[PDB]
Amino acid sequence: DYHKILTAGLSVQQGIVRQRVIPVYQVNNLEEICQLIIQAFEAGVDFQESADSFLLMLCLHHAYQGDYKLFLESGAVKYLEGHGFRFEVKKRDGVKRLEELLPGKNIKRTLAAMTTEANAGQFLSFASLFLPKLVVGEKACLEKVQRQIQVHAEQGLIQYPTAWQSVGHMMVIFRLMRTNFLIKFLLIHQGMHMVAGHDANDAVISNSVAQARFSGLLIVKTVLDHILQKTERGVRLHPLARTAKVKNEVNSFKAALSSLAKHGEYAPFARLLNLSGVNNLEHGLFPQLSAIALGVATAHGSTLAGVNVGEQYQQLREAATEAEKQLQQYAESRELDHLGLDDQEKKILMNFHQKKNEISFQQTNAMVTLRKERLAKLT
Amino acid sequence: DYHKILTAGLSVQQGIVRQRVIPVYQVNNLEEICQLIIQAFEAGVDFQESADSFLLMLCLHHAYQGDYKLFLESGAVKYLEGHGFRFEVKKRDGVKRLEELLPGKNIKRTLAAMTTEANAGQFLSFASLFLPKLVVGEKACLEKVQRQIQVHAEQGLIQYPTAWQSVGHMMVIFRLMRTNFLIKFLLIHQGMHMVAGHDANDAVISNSVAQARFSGLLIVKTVLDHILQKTERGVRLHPLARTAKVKNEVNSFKAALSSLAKHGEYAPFARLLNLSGVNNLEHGLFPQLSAIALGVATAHGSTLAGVNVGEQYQQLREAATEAEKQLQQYAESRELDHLGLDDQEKKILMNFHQKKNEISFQQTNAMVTLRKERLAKLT
RNA sequence: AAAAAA
RNA sequence: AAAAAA
RNA sequence: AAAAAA
Repeated sequence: DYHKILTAGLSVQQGIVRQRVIPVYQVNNLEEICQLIIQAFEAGVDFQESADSFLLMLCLHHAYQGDYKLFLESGAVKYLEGHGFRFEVKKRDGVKRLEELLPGKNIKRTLAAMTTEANAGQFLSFASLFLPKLVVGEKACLEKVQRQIQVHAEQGLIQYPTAWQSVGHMMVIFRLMRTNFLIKFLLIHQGMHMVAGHDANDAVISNSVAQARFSGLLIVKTVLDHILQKTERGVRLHPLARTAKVKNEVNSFKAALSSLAKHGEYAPFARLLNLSGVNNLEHGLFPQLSAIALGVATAHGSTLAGVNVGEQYQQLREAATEAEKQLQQYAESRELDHLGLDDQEKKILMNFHQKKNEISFQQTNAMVTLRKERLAKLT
Repeated sequence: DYHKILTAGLSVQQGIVRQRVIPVYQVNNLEEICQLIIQAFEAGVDFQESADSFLLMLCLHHAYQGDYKLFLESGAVKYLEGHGFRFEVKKRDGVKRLEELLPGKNIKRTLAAMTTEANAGQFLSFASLFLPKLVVGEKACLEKVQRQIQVHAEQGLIQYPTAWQSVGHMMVIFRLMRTNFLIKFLLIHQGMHMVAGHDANDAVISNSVAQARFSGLLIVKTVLDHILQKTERGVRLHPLARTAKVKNEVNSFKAALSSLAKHGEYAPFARLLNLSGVNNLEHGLFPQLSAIALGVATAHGSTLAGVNVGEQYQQLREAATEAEKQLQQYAESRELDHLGLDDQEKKILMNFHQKKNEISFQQTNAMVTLRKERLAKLT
């Protein structure tokens, strides 16, 4: 077989090619340490390589109330150990300053050159607000965070310190979330696994994690929801994508999904967690499938019209959207003649469909207009 | 299978990813402690993380009269332990002040800086009045509480202290109910499990819990009562939702229900208890199904017309409501011709249906008018 | 999350 | 060796 | 990477 070469570098056996040792500090005054960590973050301290330990202590305190034995027996740890993480407990008790935990001289002087209004749960749940759209850029991410804060306030669920709502603070949090794997992983793991018993902060994390599913992986939804159509007999390929020119992108896409599947329950977060195989799902690798799948999906989702694509894709996208709207009006019209609708009943449904389509069309246009206005504002 | 990725993060094995240790204080003067707790709540004291212990003592006193052995063998405890709760008994007897139970310096000073008219049963039953509409916002919740108090007074069932009817007090209670899982859980558990022997306070809790079923989960009633129609042969899909455009939302909805089902008897309270999987039932995930299911349901329930939806949904909702009213008039008219109604009997039923529909139409309009007036008042 | 429920 | 790929 | 989601 001569085509196997094309997939040779896509699928490898799991093993460990890296080692990452994280100090786990075991102190009696865990709450005091957590308060110092929050203050250091409010002050804009970059803990660099030591950040994993400080973020871990906030997580350990929040999730296990200092129970280090359970923390290190958790599913999160067992998962991480299989990827080269090593957790070592260091009993550096009696600590009054974070500079006494640090093994990086720049961190030590930043901390040397130093009461807050928050606990670890609030710090972590605030950080989790950045998971949806984390991978869409800092502008989009910050707007999403602001929108969620306003909702949580309206819910009466949680109120964050006003200092944290400043841009300068949110950018510190954004950078920690973009560069620190462990904090993203732990927030996702807890949000996706707690069953009952959530505190206000856990409700926030759980909701934020749910909103991050497939964030940055729209191609996995537009292709699987509209191009590859699963039915009782198998998977049908949508007519606008049955062209030989794009069928190869469809099969290449299936190969990419086959590699993402190795991550199980974390696969929906592959773009946030930079999981292996996510690079096989880039839009540039599937230029016809990307424009077509989004274009047909846009004919159904009136809000999907707000999604931007590059210039290469915009014209094909519109061609696919218009073709899908026409294909569906035909399909809706013929489906009624296979139903036991007599005449009078059928006519009611016809008027419903016409109204439904007009309402959607108007909604779609409104979103297109906003997309253009947003680009004009960025320009 | 390539569509399995879409559900990968929705269903996980139950296990414990958190530990929450709750001190259970064992004192001889349990009634005196309960009175101190009520006074602290009347004073607006925020017990933060210790709130679980104080709320637990009020519950333990009310439900078991101080029998700690039975309390800790209860179904409520066995359930909670499976989610990481740990209950430890601390024999801190001889206590005169709550500051002597507390392990949080802000709580200690608030209590340091300090006779009431109520018992634990009243405190707990008052708090339970906030369960219906707890998740609809503080305005709606407070109005519901006021309406229930007036009813209970008319019933001659229970009279609450006038101080508790102030807004400032009700907001303390609202915040405890919004953020403390354990109190919501315990009120629901008792309300849903007592069979006979209810005191005035238990009658109030039981009624308040019954009214909280599916509070915040209207989508689970409008879809299951009107879109997915169970009959002897299986489940039929309502004509206004047989469009391919929404059939995917219907199947996605079934997947969400499949995850809520893991909670058994507590599933109807998933929005109040923030139970895992409830985030798969959000209206934004099912925009056509949400507007249509509510719209058709509104054609049957004249009071359902008072429910607000966002602007995205309002036009589709009305289109579905009008289509359903027309579909039903046709259905009612034809059904009579399949019944042994001769002529004279059939005509009586026809006039009945016409009157019934006119009465409902007028009632629906009245509710629509109120919905608009309420929005105008909020504006 | 948004309506009714002695 | 020659192009595209958040 | 780009939209919506109490």
